[PDB]
Amino acid sequence: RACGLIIFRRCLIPKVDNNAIEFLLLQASDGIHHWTPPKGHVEPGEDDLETALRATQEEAGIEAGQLTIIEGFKRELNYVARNKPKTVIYWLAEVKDYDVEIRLSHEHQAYRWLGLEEACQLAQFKEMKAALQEGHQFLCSIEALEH
Repeated sequence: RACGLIIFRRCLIPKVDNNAIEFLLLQASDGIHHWTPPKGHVEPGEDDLETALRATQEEAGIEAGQLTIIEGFKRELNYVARNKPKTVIYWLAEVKDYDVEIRLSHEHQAYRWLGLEEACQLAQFKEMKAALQEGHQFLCSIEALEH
């Protein structure tokens, strides 16, 4: 069981920014080099949201002071990969600074910041695509309520 954060940043130059929201995906070092948001396995007695925060620091180098958890969104993914069951729980979090330094561990070899459509295409896997679409939809609905 793993927990992570769908990490996004806002792109606020309307004359040129194609996507007002970009999502962070990390490419795995091993296997077929999947692309996912930051995530990591739970620890005995650790709260699932604290696992997501810790795994984000470990996999992406993003520290808690650099993030803001967006309340109201959570998405649990259950799927089979390589004949093995996987559960991942994601919350949603915004980086404070567009230019936040991404530092990978040995587990990942690259990262991209992408608009929703391209994030979906790179993520490829249907439940991850759904989770990102749903995250984006949630962010738009909040912005409308605040607007």
